[PDB]
Amino acid sequence: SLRAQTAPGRWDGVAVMPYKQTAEAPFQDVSRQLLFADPNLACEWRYFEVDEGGYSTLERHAHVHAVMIHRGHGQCLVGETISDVAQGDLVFIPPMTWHQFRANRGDCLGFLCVVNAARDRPQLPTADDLAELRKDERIADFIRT
Amino acid sequence: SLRAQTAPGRWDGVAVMPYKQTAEAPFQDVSRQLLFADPNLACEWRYFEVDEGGYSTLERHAHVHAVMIHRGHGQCLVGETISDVAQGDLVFIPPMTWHQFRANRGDCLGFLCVVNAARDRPQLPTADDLAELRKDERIADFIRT
Ligand SMILES: [Mn+2]
Ligand SMILES: [Mn+2]
Repeated sequence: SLRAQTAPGRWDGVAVMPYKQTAEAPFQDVSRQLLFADPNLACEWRYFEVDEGGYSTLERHAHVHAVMIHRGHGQCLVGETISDVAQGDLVFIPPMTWHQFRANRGDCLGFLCVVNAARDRPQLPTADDLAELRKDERIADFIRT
Repeated sequence: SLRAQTAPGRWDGVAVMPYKQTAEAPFQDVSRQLLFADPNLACEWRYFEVDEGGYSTLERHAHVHAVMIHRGHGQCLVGETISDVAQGDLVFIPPMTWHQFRANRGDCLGFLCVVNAARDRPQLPTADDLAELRKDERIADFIRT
């Protein structure tokens, strides 16, 4: 099968699903698209798009993420490290490592994400976790809840 | 971890690995790069680059392919269908289905390829396979052995 790209981050036969934005939401202006999932494929391949100014939810989990930036640019926190990310960049997120993506560089930020089909659910930071992370000033300034 | 894109189809800390070209090789002018492989990731994510005029090997196997075009443009054979492919296009190759990619449109063709870490080996065509494929005139003209 062929599903042609029709615009940056858009494809024929792939539906854009925005995440429902509630006042309490730990994320801002994010959508998801399912590019590949099949009973014979052990992983699922998605594309997430963070509107300009937005961010993905700060979280951690046992399952790893293989990410490639697909559209725009921005920044990410992985563990202790805040990186600039641009089109094509490869980010590996190892187990139980805090992470968050921000479209904080004047553009939207879209990335491919490959994860195992069988995986644990995300864990959000407790009050304690946030105090731990805010011991680093750079991280305190960067993170969004 | 971050490995930044440095040019189209190139990344900091990723080695380009050309397939060594024999006289009898069933491919032409192809390289592969390993983007992601990890004990905790059920799939392997590679980038394959076919120089202008080259092709990947005509083959089939039970294991499926999830492909996203990354660079340039070209054509692929999937089963009985020959398609034009360009940057961003999604191709899915189902089980035991003959396939080949050709950089036969004036440019190199680079693509991301996700497959299971544990998978079966590729099967190359026998004379009878080739005979059987070449019954269709359009496939006979397209394939490269
Ligand atoms: Mn996550
Ligand atoms: Mn194959």
